[PDB]
Amino acid sequence: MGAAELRFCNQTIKELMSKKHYNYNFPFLAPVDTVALNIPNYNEIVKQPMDLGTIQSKLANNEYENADDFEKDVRLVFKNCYLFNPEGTDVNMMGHRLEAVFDKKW
Ligand SMILES: Cc1ccc(Nc2c(-c3ccc(O)cc3)nc3c(C)cccn23)cc1
Repeated sequence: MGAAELRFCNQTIKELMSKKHYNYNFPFLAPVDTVALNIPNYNEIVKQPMDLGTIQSKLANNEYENADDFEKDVRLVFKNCYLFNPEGTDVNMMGHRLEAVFDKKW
């Protein structure tokens, strides 16, 4: 990825993970802990799990060849959120509001 595009992806993922947005990013900072959350059906429902911490790692390890691949993974976090968490639930609302932060920056 180009240098300026890489810098912008890094700024974007750090913005999404920052404590400034803790109230709506905390469920998405690390892979879903299906044992701690008692959700064995998460792996049966969500076939391509993704989280912000994994995206940050993939970025640092040169696994996004352009910004579009980076965006696809960010969108996947929210797609999985809306699939597993029904509309109206607390985590679903957090996904909507964090994706709005991404839309504004991106
Ligand atoms: C029985 C049940 C129902 C809903 C949830 N949602 C949920 C998720 C979650 C995040 C992303 C995702 O793609 C799927 C689930 N993260 C949490 C956390 C950190 C605390 C409490 C609930 N949480 C957990 C258990």
